[PDB]
Amino acid sequence: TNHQYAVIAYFYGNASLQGANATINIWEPNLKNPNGDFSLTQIWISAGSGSSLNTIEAGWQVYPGRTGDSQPRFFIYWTADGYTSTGCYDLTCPGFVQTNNYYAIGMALQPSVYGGQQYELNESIQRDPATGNWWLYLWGTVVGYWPASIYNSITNGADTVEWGGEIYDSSGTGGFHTTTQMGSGHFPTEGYGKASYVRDLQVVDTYGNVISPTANSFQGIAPAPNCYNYQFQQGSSELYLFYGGPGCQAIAHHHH
Ligand SMILES: *[C@@H]1O[C@H](CO)[C@@H](O[C@@H]2O[C@H](CO)[C@@H](O[C@@H]3O[C@H](CO)[C@@H](O)[C@H](O)[C@@H]3O)[C@H](O)[C@H]2NC(C)=O)[C@H](O)[C@H]1NC(C)=O
Ligand SMILES: *[C@@H]1O[C@H](CO[C@@H]2O[C@@H](C)[C@@H](O)[C@@H](O)[C@@H]2O)[C@@H](O)[C@H](O)[C@H]1NC(C)=O
Ligand SMILES: [Cl-]
Ligand SMILES: [Cl-]
Repeated sequence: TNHQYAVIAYFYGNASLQGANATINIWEPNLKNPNGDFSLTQIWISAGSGSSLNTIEAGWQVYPGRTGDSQPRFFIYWTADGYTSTGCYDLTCPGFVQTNNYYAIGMALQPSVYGGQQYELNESIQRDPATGNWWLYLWGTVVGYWPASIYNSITNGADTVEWGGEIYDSSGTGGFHTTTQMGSGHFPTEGYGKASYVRDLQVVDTYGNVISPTANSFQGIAPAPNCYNYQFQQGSSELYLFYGGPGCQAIAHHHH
């Protein structure tokens, strides 16, 4: 694959989670190859596996080939068969039902300032137990829902939630030698105001309580750690996932 990640994953014993939150620091990462590159930060809420993988996805993405510019834009995605034949971005296919247009799916977002003003995308996803519909709220305002009727394995709840950053490297370096940025383009050790974060790492358990997992409850993923990485910063108030990085320069020079 030509995707790279700095992602954490929360796995539950069964598909009974009832929702999750994500409050995602907004940035405008730079793409080295805008013809096909993209960079994003999102939540993935899933059940099943293989061709029965169902996902619920919301975040921000810089993807010029899809959106027509390099601004961070709010996006959604879903699939009901592990990305084989079903699912699509935003409202480009029948799927998500938007009930409130106060916020536009695809809207450009305000990017944070290095060492300055920070902006957050707060999204809350909540399963309605009477229907199986999954409702989306942004900054506390309803947008709409993913209907249970498009799904097969996530209608009763989810078994996995993932948060963090992703880049797609269209130049074929495997995401290992591209200066396409993830998050703010800065490594997590730079911390608040300089490296991007996800907070409100919360799930809704089977008993309906809101639970903020501790850091040891997460499986981390960073397959190109010299290029993009994550670091937990567990404060007293809440757990922070700091994530991203500048990418790696094409500095290799090997010869026999
Ligand atoms: C983090 O996730 C939790 C869990 O989904 C969010 O709390 C939930 O927020 C929704 C809508 O903001 C609450 O819905 C309201 O509930 C009352 C009944 O008490 C109902 O009459 C209202 O019409 C409305 O639908 C819901 O109660 C609440 N759930 C729980 C378990 O607390 C929370 O908003 C998320 N926070 C962030 C920052 O994303
Ligand atoms: C799903 O499983 C629940 C209990 O599962 C275990 O306990 C919770 C607290 C987590 O630690 C989880 O990872 C474990 O597998 C049951 O109480 C619940 O009824 C189950 N739901 C269904 C629909 O069967
Ligand atoms: Cl899978
Ligand atoms: Cl680091």
